[PDB]
Amino acid sequence: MIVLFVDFDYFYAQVEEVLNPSLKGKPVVVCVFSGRFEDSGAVATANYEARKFGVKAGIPIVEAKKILPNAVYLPMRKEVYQQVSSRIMNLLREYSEKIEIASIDEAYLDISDKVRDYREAYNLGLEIKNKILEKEKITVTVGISKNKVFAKIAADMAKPNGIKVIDDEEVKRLIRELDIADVPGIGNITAEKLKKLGINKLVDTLSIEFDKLKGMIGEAKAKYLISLARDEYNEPIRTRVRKSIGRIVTMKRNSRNLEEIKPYLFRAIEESYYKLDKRIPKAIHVVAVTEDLDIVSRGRTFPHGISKETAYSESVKLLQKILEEDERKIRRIGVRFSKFI
DNA sequence: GGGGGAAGGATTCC
DNA sequence: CACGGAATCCTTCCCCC
Ligand SMILES: Nc1nc2c(ncn2[C@H]2C[C@H](O)[C@@H](COP(=O)(O)OP(=O)(O)OP(=O)(O)O)O2)c(=O)[nH]1
Ligand SMILES: [Ca+2]
Ligand SMILES: [Ca+2]
Ligand SMILES: [Ca+2]
Repeated sequence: MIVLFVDFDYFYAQVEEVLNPSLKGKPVVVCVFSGRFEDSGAVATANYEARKFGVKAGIPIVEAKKILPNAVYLPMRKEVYQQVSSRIMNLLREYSEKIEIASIDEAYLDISDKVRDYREAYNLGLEIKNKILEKEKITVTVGISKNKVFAKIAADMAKPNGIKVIDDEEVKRLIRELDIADVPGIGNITAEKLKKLGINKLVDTLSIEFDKLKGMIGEAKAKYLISLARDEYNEPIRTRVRKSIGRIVTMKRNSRNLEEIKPYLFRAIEESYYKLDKRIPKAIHVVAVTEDLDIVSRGRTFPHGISKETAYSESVKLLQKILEEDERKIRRIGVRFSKFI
């Protein structure tokens, strides 16, 4: 089995660049302005010119300007990036039917029944990078190996604008020398939990007693890490289907006042319903980011679809249920619709 | 003992 | 200061064969 993984470079910023080539070369930071104050917000992402100086995704815009006061700060435009992604995903289908669209900017292609080895795969990769650059003008990174996880790491290592082949031999080197925290799915919190067990490489998970591992990071993670370490991990390329759609917005100021929170919640419901596109959800969740940046939610599943009118009415009750069970002030509020009909 | 679902929380960035 | 979207997993609670 041969898996090919494509991941677009600094995608959002790169898109802003394609839509305005004069940006090429300058540091570009795509931002999400909350509207709390002049420059309040966070960095969506930034091109490498800016990333080399510490401006990455997540930090406050304000902190970005303290580092690169003269970089180009553009507001984030999801819709556009969304349509640019789609177009690219379509070129990929022109290489395989078995394709899993993992996110807005990466996909796994099953090319096992279309190539005979890795040198011929390395070739199909260069082919794809070129077809994407020529058509949409976007540079991507390609990762190639036996399963999805290893293909992603290959990419992770070749970024940016690269292509790497992690073959069966190297898979052996990696399971030994690979830093466990560099494995897709191991975040800082799962990364630290594994330290307390003295696990620094995939191989270490083999020598610890399952029930202990299983009781430190949960059954799923554990079996996942083990199969990888044992070289017997091999999940298939699945055609993913959206199971959720929603929107969360930030308010001008924290509050626990129902009437001054509703407007944000209703707008979230409107943009939400517009994106459903013919789809009818049976479950709705009201999500709230409290003041100490802690997330809370309250949902309801219906035996039928939810009309926009029932959405408005029901979300208000769930918000009320939130302000009643939680004493904290609310910073961000939104809605999420699921269990589509 | 345990299927199956729903709900609220936790974690990754896949 | 610290935005935003969505998948997957964990745990407790329920209902009940
Ligand atoms: N709003 C927001 N968007 C994010 C965040 N992180 C990632 N994104 C979006 C914008 C990125 O362009 C897009 C693709 O994410 P990637 O992890 O692949 O990062 P990117 O492609 O930007 O750089 P990369 O070449 O992969 O190192 O995901 C975030 O924290 N907030
Ligand atoms: Ca990317
Ligand atoms: Ca990506
Ligand atoms: Ca990591």
